[PDB]
Amino acid sequence: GSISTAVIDAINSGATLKDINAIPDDMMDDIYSYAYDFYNKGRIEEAEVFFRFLCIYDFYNVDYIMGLAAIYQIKEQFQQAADLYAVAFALGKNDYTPVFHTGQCQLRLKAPLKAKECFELVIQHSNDEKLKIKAQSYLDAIQ
Amino acid sequence: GSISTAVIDAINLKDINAIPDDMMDDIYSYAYDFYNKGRIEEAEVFFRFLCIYDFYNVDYIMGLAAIYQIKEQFQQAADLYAVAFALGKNDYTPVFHTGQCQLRLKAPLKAKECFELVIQHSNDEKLKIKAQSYLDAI
Ligand SMILES: NC1=NCc2ccccc21
Ligand SMILES: NC1=NCc2ccccc21
Ligand SMILES: [Cl-]
Ligand SMILES: [Cl-]
Ligand SMILES: [Cl-]
Ligand SMILES: [Cl-]
Ligand SMILES: [Cl-]
Ligand SMILES: [Mg+2]
Repeated sequence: GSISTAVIDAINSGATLKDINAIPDDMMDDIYSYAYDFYNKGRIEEAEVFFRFLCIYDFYNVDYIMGLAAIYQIKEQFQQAADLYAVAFALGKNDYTPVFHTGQCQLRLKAPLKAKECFELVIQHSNDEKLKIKAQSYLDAIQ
Repeated sequence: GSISTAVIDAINLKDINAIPDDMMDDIYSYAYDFYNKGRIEEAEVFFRFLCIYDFYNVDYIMGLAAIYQIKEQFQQAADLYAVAFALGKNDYTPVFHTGQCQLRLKAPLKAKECFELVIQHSNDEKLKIKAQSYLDAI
């Protein structure tokens, strides 16, 4: 999957497509715009193909990763989604939505202590009061 | 033999339990021995092998990222530290080392983001002291 493909790329350490500037920036921006248009039209499969393409070319891109993670969560590939949300967080995503959505994923993965850690982190650090209410709703049901 | 012939049929590695747990532990220990002896190229072979066998093992991945960092392959190290962070979810040591990498890449705003993530979320006091020292210098 996405994570294993990234690890194998990193192991092999070769010269990469982006290292070659294989695709210009304004074309990558365009492909991202198309990926999101598929996504907004419900064309989850076209969106996934485009986001997977983007993440092969530039995996360490917050916006690409967040888009693919959302599609994995929709497709109930909850572990891949959780992992990619955490990648986005390490890369600098500047809010707690990756953590909130990872909590949802961990619940579906029957990992309630991980989920609790995610929602508590939202409540303790987010400045989105509505997101914190949603996080508390989830915490209240983990018993 | 029977075991290899079955593993290869299925392949076409860890899901199959191809290598016993205690032998994997031994290889990890030997990799760390090479590393501690300064034999970085030997350590790198062993950590690459470990990571191919179990690409979701945070400590195996951290070992390879440390070698990329030692070898001044700073972007490759930073990239792998992000995966390492993601697999363990709540250990900010890879993020700390990513901050070091970003400084060497002359990306101080990225470094500051890394060290701030450590300060705000880690419960590792010794790590946070190091992170704050860097923050004091940037
Ligand atoms: N449990 C988690 N701590 C930090 C984080 C970031 C993204 C997803 C999960 C977590
Ligand atoms: N697939 C995986 N994502 C996170 C993780 C940790 C340990 C083993 C497997 C996984
Ligand atoms: Cl937030
Ligand atoms: Cl075993
Ligand atoms: Cl060597
Ligand atoms: Cl590099
Ligand atoms: Cl996890
Ligand atoms: Mg074990």
